[PDB]
Amino acid sequence: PSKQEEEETYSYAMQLASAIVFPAVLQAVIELDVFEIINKAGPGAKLSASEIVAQFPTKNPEAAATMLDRVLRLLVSYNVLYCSLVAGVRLYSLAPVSKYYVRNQNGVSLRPFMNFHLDKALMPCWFRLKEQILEGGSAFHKVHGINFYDYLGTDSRLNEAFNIAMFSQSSIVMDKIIESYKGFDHVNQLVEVGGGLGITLSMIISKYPHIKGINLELPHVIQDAPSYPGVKHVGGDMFERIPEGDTILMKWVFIGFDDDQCLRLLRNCYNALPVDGKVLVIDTLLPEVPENSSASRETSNMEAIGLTLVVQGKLRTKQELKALAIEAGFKTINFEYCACNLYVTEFYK
Amino acid sequence: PSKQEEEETYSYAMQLASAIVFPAVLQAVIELDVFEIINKAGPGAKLSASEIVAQFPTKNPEAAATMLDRVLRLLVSYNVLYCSLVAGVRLYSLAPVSKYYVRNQNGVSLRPFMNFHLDKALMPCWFRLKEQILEGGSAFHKVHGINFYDYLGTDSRLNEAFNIAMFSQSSIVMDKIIESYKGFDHVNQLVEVGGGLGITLSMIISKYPHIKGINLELPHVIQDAPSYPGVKHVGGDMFERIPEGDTILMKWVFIGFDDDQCLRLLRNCYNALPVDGKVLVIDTLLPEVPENSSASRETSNMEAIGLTLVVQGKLRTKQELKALAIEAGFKTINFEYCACNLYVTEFYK
Ligand SMILES: C[S@@+](CC[C@H](N)C(=O)[O-])C[C@H]1O[C@@H](n2cnc3c(N)ncnc32)[C@H](O)[C@@H]1O
Ligand SMILES: C[S@@+](CC[C@H](N)C(=O)[O-])C[C@H]1O[C@@H](n2cnc3c(N)ncnc32)[C@H](O)[C@@H]1O
Ligand SMILES: COc1cc2c(cc1O)[C@H](Cc1ccc(O)cc1)NCC2
Ligand SMILES: COc1cc2c(cc1O)[C@H](Cc1ccc(O)cc1)NCC2
Repeated sequence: PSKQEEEETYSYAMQLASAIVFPAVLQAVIELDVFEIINKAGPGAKLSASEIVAQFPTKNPEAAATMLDRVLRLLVSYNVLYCSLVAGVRLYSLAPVSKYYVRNQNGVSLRPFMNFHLDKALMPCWFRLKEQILEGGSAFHKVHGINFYDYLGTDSRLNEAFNIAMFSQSSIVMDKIIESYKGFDHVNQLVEVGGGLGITLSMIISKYPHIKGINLELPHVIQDAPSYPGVKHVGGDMFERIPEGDTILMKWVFIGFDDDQCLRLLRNCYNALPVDGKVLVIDTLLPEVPENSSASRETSNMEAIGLTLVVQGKLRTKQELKALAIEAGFKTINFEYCACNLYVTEFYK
Repeated sequence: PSKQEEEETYSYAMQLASAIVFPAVLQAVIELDVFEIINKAGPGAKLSASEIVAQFPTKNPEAAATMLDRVLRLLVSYNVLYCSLVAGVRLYSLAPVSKYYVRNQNGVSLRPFMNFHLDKALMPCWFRLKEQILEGGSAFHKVHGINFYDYLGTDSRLNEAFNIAMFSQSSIVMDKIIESYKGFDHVNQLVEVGGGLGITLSMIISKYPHIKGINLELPHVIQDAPSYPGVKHVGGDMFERIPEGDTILMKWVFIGFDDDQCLRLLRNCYNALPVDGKVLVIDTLLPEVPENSSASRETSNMEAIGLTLVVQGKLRTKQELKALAIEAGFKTINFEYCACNLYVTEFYK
């Protein structure tokens, strides 16, 4: 239908045939510090490819500038950069989505998050999904012979790379969640299970300094975590024991586990909480239907990552989460959307 | 910047951090024959993930259908498939773009074209663009110590993969080009340089049976080329000599060469043509501005594949092609948009 629409469909089909190049181009530009260079130049700066290349460690800036101008035009057509023309020369500025890959005040961005999925330890795993669907099991396990968190405890390089990737995504999002979710008035001893390096707790204690915090984590994660104020790092296993407190918190944890792991975990929360304790679960809820939206696209990608790394896991619906709580001991359950495609799921005991 | 805009920007930024999973997923689904399976069922058919897995060699259809429903939800988010909910069951149908990856009457689709970009010899090349922007040169040459087309004369597996990739793409578009471009009246002897396996000449000769056709091409390409009536496969080199004809044809050839190579090539064309000869160059022109369109994303994807495989090449504007015509001796130049993001540039002698 329609010649305009039929041409758009042909081009999208061609776009899909070579969509492997977009991650490769995005990573190369980002890791050439191009977004840092445009950003440092000042608020709303517009820099030519020749200007940007002046700051590269290159012995042939002529070739680099002609090469770079091609991939910067690519990022413009994918809405990552803006373009302005001054005498037939193209001047590029940061578009909204690029600011998530510019280092902020502390030097944090989504860069180590994107670079984790492009790691040499993970790249061959994405492309064994056909074998995984047909033969069951896990792509990550097919490639490495050990499951995901188990493998991390054997490779410090990838453990560290994963940890910075979680750390970076957490810092970027918790500022918007903390501003959305006003539910720490009745928190005094917060316990975060599978909290990574510790930044989620630290940022809650920074806005709510009455809170003391415990970070329950596997020991290979907490090995050299920073010594945040009011944060105690505890090395154990949330399927064995959870330290005692009045509130338990879980971000990007519940989605990694099957129903039987999830119930053993919520019963350990129940036993660690007091008669009025509560559990907080920060996660995306499973959408009832996929759709053509970047939220839906973000969610599906996460689903695909989960399939590849921890097949056991799943994104769950409201009804799936409520029933898991009730069987574990909890009485009340609430769902509060807290921005960034994320909910806070409250299991009141 | 509304809160909806700020939310869409975050979700896009998250989509970009994991954009490597989309090629992996589109490939795994295409190679499980899912687009064939839904297509067999009839125009507009909506199948459940369990119906689809009925035709897999899986040995565990239940795990297969769980896993497959996650990746099919992904393709619905990226507008490759449709999803309809019936009695709480998700039924998937083919969206217009997926039709390009369903084998047609002759068994051709963009499947081997996409699969070429995911080849084990091309994959390490895409993710070296930072190293090649800094040091100049070709990522392909850096990975495979020979330039692109010369390596093809050394790797019979990759030669076939590539030749089929070009065969598939030209079959798709050549029907629409011929339908839009009536500039083949008058032509008697058509010489096509870099014609590949020859399906594009064959197709022209099928609607214009009067035309005789020469397919000047590298020996390792025409070695096992098909035999089309009215098409003579000539092993050679367009930079040494182009056989005489009243019309010369180039598709996806010119963009692979720097300005000096194009002048030598156009000189050879000028000397092979009669007083009223003409050269036809089928190629995407360089757009003056990148835009947010699948057209411009397709164009940019190609510019980046160019950087990775043959750095010296370039897409060119009308003024740049005009200047190369004049320098080579041609009298008139014309530009006619055909279809499929392609132009015919006519060099008139
Ligand atoms: C994907 S991460 C989430 C990290 C952090 N919550 C965030 O959102 O950035 C899941 C974390 O849970 C931790 N984890 C997994 N199993 C665990 C267990 N049995 N006991 C303690 N921690 C565990 C992992 O080490 C990992 O860092
Ligand atoms: C990308 S392809 C285009 C194939 C075909 N025109 C199409 O569009 O499907 C470029 C072709 O030009 C051929 N080629 C490259 N250099 C050549 C030369 N010096 N003489 C003849 N053919 C050449 C290559 O073998 C390759 O098949
Ligand atoms: C979006 O990027 C990641 C997100 C997460 C992880 C890894 C990533 O690369 C790991 C494994 C996992 C991923 C997805 C899923 O559905 C379940 C578990 N844990 C939690 C979320
Ligand atoms: C879209 O996919 C391909 C298109 C083409 C080729 C390889 C691909 O993978 C080869 C190398 C090349 C690619 C791009 C470019 O700008 C110049 C040369 N020749 C012509 C067109």
